[PDB]
Amino acid sequence: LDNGLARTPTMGWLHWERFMCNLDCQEEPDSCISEKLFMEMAELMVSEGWKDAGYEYLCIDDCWMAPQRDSEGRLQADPQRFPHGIRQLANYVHSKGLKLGIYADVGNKTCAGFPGSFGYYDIDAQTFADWGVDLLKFDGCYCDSLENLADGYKHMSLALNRTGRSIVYSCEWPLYMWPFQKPNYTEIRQYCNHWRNFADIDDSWKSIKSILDWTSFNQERIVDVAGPGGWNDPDMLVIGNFGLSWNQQVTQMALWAIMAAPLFMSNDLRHISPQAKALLQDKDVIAINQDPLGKQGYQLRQGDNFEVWERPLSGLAWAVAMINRQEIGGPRSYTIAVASLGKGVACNPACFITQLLPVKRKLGFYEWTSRLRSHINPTGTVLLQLENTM
Amino acid sequence: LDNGLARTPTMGWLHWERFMCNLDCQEEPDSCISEKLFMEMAELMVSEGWKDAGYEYLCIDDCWMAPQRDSEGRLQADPQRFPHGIRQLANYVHSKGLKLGIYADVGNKTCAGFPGSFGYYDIDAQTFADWGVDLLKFDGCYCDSLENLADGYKHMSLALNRTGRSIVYSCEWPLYMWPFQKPNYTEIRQYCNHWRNFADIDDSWKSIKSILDWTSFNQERIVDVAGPGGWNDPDMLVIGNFGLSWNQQVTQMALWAIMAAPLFMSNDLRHISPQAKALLQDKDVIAINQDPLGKQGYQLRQGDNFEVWERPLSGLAWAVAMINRQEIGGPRSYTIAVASLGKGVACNPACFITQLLPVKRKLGFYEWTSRLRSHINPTGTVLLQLENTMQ
Ligand SMILES: *[C@@H]1O[C@H](CO[C@@H]2O[C@@H](C)[C@@H](O)[C@@H](O)[C@@H]2O)[C@@H](O[C@@H]2O[C@H](CO)[C@@H](O[C@@H]3O[C@H](CO[C@H]4O[C@H](CO)[C@@H](O)[C@H](O)[C@@H]4O)[C@@H](O)[C@H](O[C@H]4O[C@H](CO)[C@@H](O)[C@H](O)[C@@H]4O)[C@@H]3O)[C@H](O)[C@H]2NC(C)=O)[C@H](O)[C@H]1NC(C)=O
Ligand SMILES: *[C@@H]1O[C@H](CO)[C@@H](O[C@@H]2O[C@H](CO)[C@@H](O[C@@H]3O[C@H](CO[C@H]4O[C@H](CO)[C@@H](O)[C@H](O)[C@@H]4O)[C@@H](O)[C@H](O[C@H]4O[C@H](CO)[C@@H](O)[C@H](O)[C@@H]4O)[C@@H]3O)[C@H](O)[C@H]2NC(C)=O)[C@H](O)[C@H]1NC(C)=O
Ligand SMILES: *[C@@H]1O[C@H](CO)[C@@H](O[C@@H]2O[C@H](CO)[C@@H](O[C@@H]3O[C@H](CO)[C@@H](O)[C@H](O[C@H]4O[C@H](CO)[C@@H](O)[C@H](O)[C@@H]4O)[C@@H]3O)[C@H](O)[C@H]2NC(C)=O)[C@H](O)[C@H]1NC(C)=O
Ligand SMILES: *[C@@H]1O[C@H](CO)[C@@H](O[C@@H]2O[C@H](CO)[C@@H](O)[C@H](O)[C@H]2NC(C)=O)[C@H](O)[C@H]1NC(C)=O
Ligand SMILES: *[C@@H]1O[C@H](CO)[C@@H](O[C@@H]2O[C@H](CO)[C@@H](O)[C@H](O)[C@H]2NC(C)=O)[C@H](O)[C@H]1NC(C)=O
Ligand SMILES: *[C@@H]1O[C@H](CO)[C@@H](O)[C@H](O)[C@H]1NC(C)=O
Repeated sequence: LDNGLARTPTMGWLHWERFMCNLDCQEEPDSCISEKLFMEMAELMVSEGWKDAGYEYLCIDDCWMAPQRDSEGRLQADPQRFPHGIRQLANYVHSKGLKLGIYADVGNKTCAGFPGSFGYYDIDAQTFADWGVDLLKFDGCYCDSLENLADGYKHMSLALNRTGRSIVYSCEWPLYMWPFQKPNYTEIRQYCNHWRNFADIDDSWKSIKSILDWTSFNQERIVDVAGPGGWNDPDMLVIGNFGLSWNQQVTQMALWAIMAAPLFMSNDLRHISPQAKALLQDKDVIAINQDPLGKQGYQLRQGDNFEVWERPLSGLAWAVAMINRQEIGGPRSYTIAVASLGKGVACNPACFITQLLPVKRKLGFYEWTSRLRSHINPTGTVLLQLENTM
Repeated sequence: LDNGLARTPTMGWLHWERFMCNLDCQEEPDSCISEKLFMEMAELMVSEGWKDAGYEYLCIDDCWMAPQRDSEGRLQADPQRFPHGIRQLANYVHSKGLKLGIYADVGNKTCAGFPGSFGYYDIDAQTFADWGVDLLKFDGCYCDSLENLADGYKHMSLALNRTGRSIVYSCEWPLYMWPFQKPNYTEIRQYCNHWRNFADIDDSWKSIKSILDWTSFNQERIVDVAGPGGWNDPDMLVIGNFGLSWNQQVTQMALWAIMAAPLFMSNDLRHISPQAKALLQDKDVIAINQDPLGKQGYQLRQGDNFEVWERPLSGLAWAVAMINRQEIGGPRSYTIAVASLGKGVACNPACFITQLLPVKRKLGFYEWTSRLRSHINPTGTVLLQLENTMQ
């Protein structure tokens, strides 16, 4: 969606994975989804410098709305959990330098059941716009056919541009056309800032493995249409939670970087490890994901419970990922042909590789002939940045 | 196996999971299985107080032997990787206050391929005994039928006791009778200090889940025959490695404690996290696993992605585990009937519960009536210790 937005992958926070749809504010006020929750996370994003690092979007997922439209027919924030209403919330958020994102839905209901947006797109768009929203995650649950679907998506898209307000549009469009017919990604790109491809994500290594495995076994259709304006969105960064290990979390960050993926955390920034905050704010890595160019990386090598991913950056520089899929044993060692890496380019004839994950080290120079060897921790990853002597 | 050994679960170290069968001492030496490696690991077990915490057995798994028997017909440590034969190593190990454990095999070959022990049990036993071994992990790969198998196990058992040397006998016997007939566990208990049940283990949460789930859905046959002399062995503690998250590692330790399981680490005590060393050496937990009584815990409750496990200890005290199987979301909260927990016992009249994992806290006193409530992290666990009093 060429609306001059997301000219780099989007970076923010989304409550879904960490908080799902929690409403028992009686016995669980702190996990309970309420303007108080977001009101807090927002303060923090500024506090421990999340804004400073790159995350700027505070987005609300499903379960923020009240049972049904108002007299006028518009949507409404739950009376009890969102008394002051989005506008005022957006205001605060803005007051603190951030941008507010909201959840919607093309069908008759959100996946949560709350009101849909069928035959409301227009009304809704103006409402969000009016409210002062900055991003809309348009979910796709509940709708007859692709007819109603595909059109709902394209429609709402136009609606928004219409309102005049600059709103990042996150579609879940593809995810739903599967499995009925591969979607015409080029088209979808003309209506969305970024879209979902594979299912949702659990705070589990399995879930991450699968996402990579699927995205990998499909770069053909997706890896291409990626670029400024529209990106492929795997799903939130579940780093900071509990299901992942050290070598597992780095993998996710490292690889989300390689896939020029939207960086959306989903954890509790109130109680998050320092070791993890470190990773998530790693200037060097955020920098690779935020590469101005906008060329989505991809999987280069397979075999030997080893995966080699690479992404071309700006200025004859490339970023390479080394994932070790061997669930057991110790840290193995992989060695390849420096030459045949950056599509022949980077390292031709001078490369200056510097480990950037898990330890930001400074490896020497590498000639076209040179061979690169690095040990990789189980379920771990090694992120490198190659520079050409030019 | 009533040989006066393992009157409490065995605690030690086994290279398998962490080092598997590494032999390229040319381009991967630190992973390379050599007398050099163990020598180091042994020094450390004393250094960072692993001995002090409870681990006392330094055991060598498969791939320690040389291609084939010597002239005499005895086994022999690989010439290159184990120059000083074994014995001396045993001596260095014995020096550091530790005990040496070795890998063998009932069939014609070890799962690695190296020499077996078929029609050698006797010779081999005397050899190990002579070498100064303290524990034998008898693996069961390569053998015609249960005939050769079941007898190989029972035989070697006697052989060892014969040698006169006090040797812990770890059998992988059951793991092999399936697919044929559930093992006569009571019989196996008459020949082993502890045995393997379910398959091997990966540095993965999946692998741990499965072991628990398989074990859970089987306590009927195993949970019982467990006690001093013989225990059910799930497999090495993969804590300290990389496949497990924090909340995930506690689960493993907490639950190995509940299953009066042999505690055998399999990690590199050289580059191991402090946060992890802490857990593994937790005096309080090691204490529960090492409970003198010897009553294996079990799974008590199921449903709605929550598991409640409990184990009776000594002195009207029980240990309870709270696993949250929900792979996603945030930390949920579980609440139960204090009364209906320690089989009704613990908490009659009073109970003094103290969280011991993941944070060793001190919860107040609980009456039989009382209700206990605790939040649990995804794939995590909460280990509690209930004491019976009457304040
Ligand atoms: C370790 O490997 C050993 C070798 O086994 C494999 O197969 C052989 C053919 C080679 O290729 C070898 O390289 C392979 O590794 C294996 O040794 C074998 O042990 C079995 C069981 O003891 C023997 O089978 C029996 O053979 C007899 C014939 O002679 C035997 O009996 C006499 C009298 O007791 C002994 O003095 C001999 O040493 C032999 O042991 C058969 O009679 C009998 O079969 C029955 O059914 C047949 C077929 O219908 C009838 O013809 C017979 O009358 C019987 O009623 C058994 O099959 C086998 O001979 C022996 N092989 C060798 C080379 O010694 C050993 O068991 C393996 N150990 C483990 C744990 O796997
Ligand atoms: C409704 O839909 C219409 C149709 O798409 C939108 O119209 C677009 O409006 C945006 C608003 O900014 C226009 O964006 C501008 O595009 C220029 C074209 O450059 C592009 O291509 C070059 C060459 O490859 C790239 O180098 C460059 O990155 C762009 O991808 C840009 O040059 C403009 O520059 C921006 O960045 C520079 C540098 O920092 C700044 O100096 C500028 O101020 C600016 O921020 C800018 O991106 C776009 O051209 C319009 N498209 C069309 C087809 O007309 C409406 O915006 C939309 N309405 C709403 C409310 O969203
Ligand atoms: C080969 O097998 C034989 C028989 O299976 C085995 O002999 C057994 O040795 C154990 C080891 O002590 C005996 O069990 C003990 O029995 C005594 C009284 O019978 C108990 O008091 C023991 O517990 C207490 O006493 C111990 C001894 O000092 C203390 O260390 C401990 O703290 C307790 O206070 C324990 O139950 C068992 O009775 C014999 N069995 C027979 C039939 O004699 C022998 O050890 C094996 N040989 C080798 C070389 O392993
Ligand atoms: C996906 O949709 C796009 C948008 O229409 C298709 O590309 C257009 O194809 C028509 C031919 O009917 C051309 O006249 C347009 O110029 C094309 N648009 C662009 C932006 O190139 C595209 O062909 C569709 N993909 C598939 C596989 O059908
Ligand atoms: C498992 O093995 C045990 C013993 O090895 C069997 O129990 C024996 O049963 C006979 C029957 O009267 C008794 O006289 C013996 O005293 C028992 N032995 C022992 C050690 O208790 C048992 O039957 C076997 N189980 C099965 C299912 O076959
Ligand atoms: C919503 O439900 C109604 C009631 O059956 C149906 O007629 C309508 O087509 C549905 N809308 C979509 C987009 O599926």
